[PDB]
Parts: sequence; C-alpha cells; structure tokens
Amino acid sequence: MTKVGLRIDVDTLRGTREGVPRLLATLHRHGVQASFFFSVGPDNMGRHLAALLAGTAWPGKNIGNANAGIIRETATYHETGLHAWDHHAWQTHSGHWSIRQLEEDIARGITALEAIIGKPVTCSAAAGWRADGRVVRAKESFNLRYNSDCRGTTLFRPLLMPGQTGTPQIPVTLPTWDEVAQAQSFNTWIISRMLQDKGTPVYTIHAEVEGIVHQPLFEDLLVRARDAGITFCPLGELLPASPESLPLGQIVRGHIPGREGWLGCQQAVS
Repeated sequence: MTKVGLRIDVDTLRGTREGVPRLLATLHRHGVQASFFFSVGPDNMGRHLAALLAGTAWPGKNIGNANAGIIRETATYHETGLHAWDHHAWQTHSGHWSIRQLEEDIARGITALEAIIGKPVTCSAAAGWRADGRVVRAKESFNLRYNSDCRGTTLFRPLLMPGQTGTPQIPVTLPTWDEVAQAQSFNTWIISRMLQDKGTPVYTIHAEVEGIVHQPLFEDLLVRARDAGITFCPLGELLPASPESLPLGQIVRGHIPGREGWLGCQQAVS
C-alpha cells in the first residue's frame, strides 16, 4: 500500500461554492482525507483576458466571505490551508513584489482564513506555484507546519543560509490534468505514475475541475486507486515526527511541460 498526498486547489468563487461540497460528499463516501487550499480574497480570476464576470474589470467578490460555511465545514474533516488572497494577483505580480509585500499578502490571507475557521492555519501554497526563495523567507515569518509552494520529488527543508533551514516544503511530484490532457486513459496513467514515484508522491487536483465537470472521472480515480494499492491522505500526514529527517533543498525559478510560465522547482544544494 502506497500513501499519496491529495491536495485540492480552490481558486474561484464557483470552485468554492459548487466544487467543494461535491468533493466533500465524494471524499466522505470513499473514506479519503485530503488537503484543501482556499483562495479567500477577491475572485479576480477573470482578469486573465462565469469567469467573464470574475472581476474582469471591477473588484471581485470575497470568496471566503461568500463561502465561510463551506470553508468552515471543510476544516472540520480535512487539513485546511491558505492558497491566496487574490489568486490572480499573486500569480501575476508576486515575482516583482518585495519580501515585505509577500509577507503582507500572506498575512491578509491567513487572517481571512482564520477569521472564517477560528483556528490556527498550519499550511499554505503559493498560487500557480509562483514561489521561490523570497517566498520562502516571507513565509518563515508565520512559522507554519509545512508549505507546498513548488513542484519537486519529495519533502524537504529549504536552506535559508548555511546552518539554518526553513519551514518544511511538501512538493507536488505528479503532473496535473490540464498539463496532460486521453481523458479515459489519464486515470490509468496517473495511477501508474503514482505507483512508480521514487520520492513521496503528492497529487494536486482543482475544485473547479475535479469538483464540477470531471467529478465522475475523479471518483473513478478514487475507486481505481483504492484497488491499485493507493491511499490518499492530507499532505501533512507525510511529515515524520522530526523535520530533521527531511533532506535539504531549495526552491528555484524553473519551467515545467504543460504550464506557460515559470514556477517554483525543488532543487538540491551547492
């Protein structure tokens, strides 16, 4: 039996409203505990040009204000953490932002999420994986249990400077749907990839996709993974008792097939 961390990205109001409760019903039926990362601030996801009315040229609606009961309900049965304040803003401008500006944005998000759920937030994940070393320094202020800011191969402590390591990093090791899409073969291929990972396999889905349109597909993936020997757990479950066991690494600006843009890429040391 093979533990695969299941991460779920929520980036829009409609993913939170309609995607998450369907995901909650599905995961409850199939005994699966997962890890949700909520975008709680403005839905400006439309500015990339229902998404046509997603803050395309006007302030977007607060996702966490408009869904504070779903979010609350999620954090009752799942590890819960912070995806973004303004997802569009982070993935578009964070690479030019000062370390103060990254700190301030993570603050805004963490506060909104703790206002909704009423308990400490222990993990986070940069929108679009738009993170690097500066984001590591900015996230060190909040001293979270772990963070999932990059694509890599296995969990690791980032090295901030010689002798000092940061808050542990739980990378996404597997490609996503939208990077590979045939649809009926994708489940069989991703299960193969989950079973042959040499690291710690962490899979990422999106509440806008696997929670809405491709919910029957993702529920099939649940069934087949149970049978091929896989069990999905929240990412934090993959940490050992001592973060000392985790290897040293960094996050650097790299590129991945299927994504247009740079993103955070785990690396080894010097």
